[PDB]
Amino acid sequence: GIEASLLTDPKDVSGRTVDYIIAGGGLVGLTTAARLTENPNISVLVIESGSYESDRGPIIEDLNAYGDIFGSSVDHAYETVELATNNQTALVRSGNGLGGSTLVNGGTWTRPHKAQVDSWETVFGNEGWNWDNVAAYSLQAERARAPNAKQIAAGHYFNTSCHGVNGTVHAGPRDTGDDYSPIVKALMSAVEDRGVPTKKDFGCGDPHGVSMFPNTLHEDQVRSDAAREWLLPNYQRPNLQVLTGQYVGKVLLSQNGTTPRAVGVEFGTHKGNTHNVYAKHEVLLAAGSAVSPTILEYSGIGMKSILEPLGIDTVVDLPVGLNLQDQTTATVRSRITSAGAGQGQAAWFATFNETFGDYSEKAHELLNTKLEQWAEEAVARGGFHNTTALLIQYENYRDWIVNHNVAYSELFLDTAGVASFDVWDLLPFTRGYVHILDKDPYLHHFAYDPQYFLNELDLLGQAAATQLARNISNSGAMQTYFAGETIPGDNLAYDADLSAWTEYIPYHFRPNYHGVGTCSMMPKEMGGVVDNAAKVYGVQGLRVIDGSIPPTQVSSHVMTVFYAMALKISDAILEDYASMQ
Ligand SMILES: Cc1cc2nc3c(=O)[nH]c(=O)nc-3n(C[C@H](O)[C@H](O)[C@H](O)COP(=O)(O)OP(=O)(O)OC[C@H]3O[C@@H](n4cnc5c(N)ncnc54)[C@H](O)[C@@H]3O)c2cc1C
Ligand SMILES: *[C@@H]1O[C@H](CO)[C@@H](O[C@@H]2O[C@H](CO)[C@@H](O[C@@H]3O[C@H](CO[C@H]4O[C@H](CO)[C@@H](O)[C@H](O)[C@@H]4O)[C@@H](O)[C@H](O)[C@@H]3O)[C@H](O)[C@H]2NC(C)=O)[C@H](O)[C@H]1NC(C)=O
Ligand SMILES: *[C@@H]1O[C@H](CO)[C@@H](O)[C@H](O)[C@H]1NC(C)=O
Ligand SMILES: *[C@@H]1O[C@H](CO)[C@@H](O)[C@H](O)[C@H]1NC(C)=O
Ligand SMILES: *[C@@H]1O[C@H](CO)[C@@H](O)[C@H](O)[C@H]1NC(C)=O
Repeated sequence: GIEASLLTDPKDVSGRTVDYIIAGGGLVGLTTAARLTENPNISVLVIESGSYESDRGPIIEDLNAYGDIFGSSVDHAYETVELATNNQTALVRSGNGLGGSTLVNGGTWTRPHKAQVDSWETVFGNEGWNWDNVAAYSLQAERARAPNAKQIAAGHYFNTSCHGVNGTVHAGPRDTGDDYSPIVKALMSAVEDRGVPTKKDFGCGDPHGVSMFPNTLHEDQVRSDAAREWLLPNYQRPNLQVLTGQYVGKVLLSQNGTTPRAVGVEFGTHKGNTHNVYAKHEVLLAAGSAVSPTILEYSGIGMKSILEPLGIDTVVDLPVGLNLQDQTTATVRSRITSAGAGQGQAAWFATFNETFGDYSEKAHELLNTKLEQWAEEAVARGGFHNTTALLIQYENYRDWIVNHNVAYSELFLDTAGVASFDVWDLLPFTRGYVHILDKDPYLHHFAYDPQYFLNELDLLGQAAATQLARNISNSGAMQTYFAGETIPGDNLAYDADLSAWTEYIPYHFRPNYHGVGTCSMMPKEMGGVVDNAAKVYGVQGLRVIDGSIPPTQVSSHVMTVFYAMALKISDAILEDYASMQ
């Protein structure tokens, strides 16, 4: 089976040459490996820290066991710095194994607002990265199933024109085999009372209001992790090799002629027991947004003000590890009546005004007047290096909000015996960083600082969104089932105002684990690390292709984006292969 095919001994590859080395066998890594190896003459080696997990059992395969895997060997559990918002360390869940974070995630399959992806071309100068182009790739990756009568009656709506049916990633309604909870329709009715839409297909381009959604699972409900979807069908390809249990530590650079060329990687599990393997064509970094930037830094590709004090020679000076964009999540949970019983998830994608309610005018005043101050402050905190280019990102967000009314927050509802919202401000203005703190890759000593709540509007937005989830949990049809709040519950007066919520929130949140931007795809002069083909600036035969690369957040779950971008980048790669045969 697949297990017997996987390599575990470094000696099997040490000193050898393949066409492409992919660091990280996660979402993008395996999708790309599969696409590239469709040409039998193209050799690919995937190097993954973890191992195969897809047949472990429900802790991986059942999405309703979400979270049980946290803390295990399948969770990197990356620790943040001591955060300035609350003087505590936070844990960033991140999948360790073939499939990466697809092994541990919530399976939610939704797309951004069209204006967000369009702006990657029109504001960030990434030619051809507009909604229509990327959506073509997303449709191609997708193998969606329409809902049945029961799933529709629960609240599903599926636009046949917005889903591919013949692709690779299996997606369809979550259905545990219970009856569906009326709470999902109750939430729809409550927001409909306030003029908010419902049942909009969150895969069509306008994610707004309260809807259900597909999940990344097979019809039989097995998790469609990236390994199950892209590796398991294809592992018998002799041109596709996968080494497990090893970390890529750095990219090997040959400094001929005017520019450095990536010629391979070093890999291992501890200093002093490493090996090299070489790439004839390219090295491709896909170790995740927390990790691929550090791999560049260990290699001498990063900021001189970071690398030099650590004793690393800066071979290419780039703002690697800046522009880190993760969201904050908080919880509102209530007990329900017995009549609320049943399965179901849904989410409110809430606009800026829906989020802020009566604070709207004031929040808009901040958005209109403080952008330059905020960018200056974020730059002074080391979240970004160029104030002008950050101000552009911020004017972009304010264009999204004011001229396109994009979803600003997400109130994610779970049912199955409670009414529980996990709530996050989708569009943080804060910018953080990740940087190495030692030169030994295998020590894994790094400062990952998302700078949660260090921008005032992010704290105000989060507070308003979480307050709104309490509000909506006991409004309209929701009052049919509401049987008392259990979180915050006694920890925060039920009549708390917005200031009281801003005081509570820094002590009651978690990372959302949606971190992007650490090797941003945008022009070099805007602070970018890669071009519109994901090539690292000033290095030949080196790409960063994973969640490090999106220059902005999106009002979406990211899988749809990341499978699309993997395939799009894979075409660019294959075009270069065909050009230099
Ligand atoms: C808890 C959680 C819940 C989520 N929920 C959802 C959801 O409901 N919907 C949705 O769309 N998205 C969700 N996501 C996001 C999505 O899962 C990730 O954004 C996506 O998997 C990232 O793709 P990637 O290829 O960038 O990195 P990953 O998929 O993280 O892959 C990176 C891979 O590299 C490996 N690795 C790390 N360091 C090294 C190294 N030095 N050498 C070799 N290999 C290395 C890792 O072990 C991992 O396998 C969630 C994420 C998390 C953590
Ligand atoms: C996380 O922990 C931090 C400490 O590790 C907290 O920071 C400290 O917070 C206290 C208040 O709780 C501040 O103390 C005040 O200091 C000012 C004057 O500050 C100025 O003078 C000193 C003297 O050299 C200088 O260090 C400062 O930078 C200022 O220039 C007094 O006027 C106050 O009455 C009070 O004493 C600390 O200054 C501050 N920083 C430290 C100790 O380095 C921080 O608030 C904690 N964060 C959270 C969310 O809890
Ligand atoms: C279905 O998708 C098509 C094509 O994008 C779009 O034209 C139409 O408005 C959608 N209808 C609904 C109700 O989503
Ligand atoms: C949002 O609220 C402001 C008032 O605070 C109003 O000027 C604006 O038109 C509203 N925007 C939308 C998209 O409804
Ligand atoms: C800073 O950003 C602006 C906007 O992108 C750009 O015009 C300028 O070239 C950048 N500064 C540097 C030093 O490149």
